[PDB]
This record gives sequence, structure tokens and C-alpha cells, in this order.
Amino acid sequence: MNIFEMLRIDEGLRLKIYKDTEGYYTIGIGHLLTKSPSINAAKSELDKAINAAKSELDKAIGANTNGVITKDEAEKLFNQDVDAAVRGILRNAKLKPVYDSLDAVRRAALINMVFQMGETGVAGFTNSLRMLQQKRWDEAAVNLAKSRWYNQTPNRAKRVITTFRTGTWDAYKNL
Ligand SMILES: [Cl-]
Repeated sequence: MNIFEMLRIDEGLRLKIYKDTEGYYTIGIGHLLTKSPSINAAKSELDKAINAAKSELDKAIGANTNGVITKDEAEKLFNQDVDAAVRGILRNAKLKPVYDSLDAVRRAALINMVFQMGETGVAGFTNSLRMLQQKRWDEAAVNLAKSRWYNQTPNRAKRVITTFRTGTWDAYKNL
């Protein structure tokens, strides 16, 4: 098990543009494209938003995909996004310290969070980050669950939290 396999499990793999729970158009292995209008929105705003997402994809891939890519392309974007998440951590003054204080398994859990909610979002878990740096695993676990993150994606959050708690890949084995 490793960060790529871990995120492949949590993000899945879809070769056609779809929208996630946060209402964002996405593709491949959790690659975010653009936000989507209201469910009522407007038949026009809809097509506009779809085209906006499609243009982002062509830009990312460098070709006219029409909203469809291949597995190789999905993995290409995935490699780029995993790298971007790590670099984001290293460049952030609040995240780097925590990341460096963690063992390799828990480092993957942090990358997972940043990959999903972005550098800025995770850097906001001030109290959780302090507990992790202090290696107060159980307290950090309880605190991490008190979040929109946990409430909106409980199954995934539980796997990530358990990883921070145990320092093992037990939550991802047998999946
Ligand atoms: Cl990109």
C-alpha cells in the first residue's frame, strides 16, 4: 500500500466527467475541473458550465477530449495532482512542520486530506494539526471527526482518521 494506491481507493476512477458531492465537475482519479451551477440553475448556465469544465479538461490534457479521457491520461493527471499536493504541503508554513514530524504512513494520510480539500483547507485544521504533531493520536482522531469533512464523506474520513490513529494501513486492507 502507498499514497497512489490509497488515493485510487478513495477517489475511484471514472473516464467521463461527473460531479462529486461538493458539486464539482471532476474526472479520472479525483481530478477537479470546475464547479457546477444549481440543480435548477438555468438550462443555459448548465451548458455554459459544462463547456467550462470541458475546456479545463482539454487544457489539462492538451487536446480535444470532449469530456472523455483514457486510463493512461487519468493516471497522468493523477501523478501530476499527487505531486502538486506534496509540493503544496512543503510550501505551506503550517503543514510542512506537521508533515515532517510524521512517520511515512501518517504522511500519506495528510497528503490524502490535502489532495481532497486542498492546501488552504487542510492548513485550517489548526487544533488537529497540533495534536498530530504532539502525537496525541486518539485526541486528534476525535477532533478530526468534528468537521464538515467527516460529515460529508464519513466513510473516507474514517479510513483517513484510523490511519492517523494506528499508523498502519489496516483501514485500506481487504478493499
Ligand atoms: Cl491540470
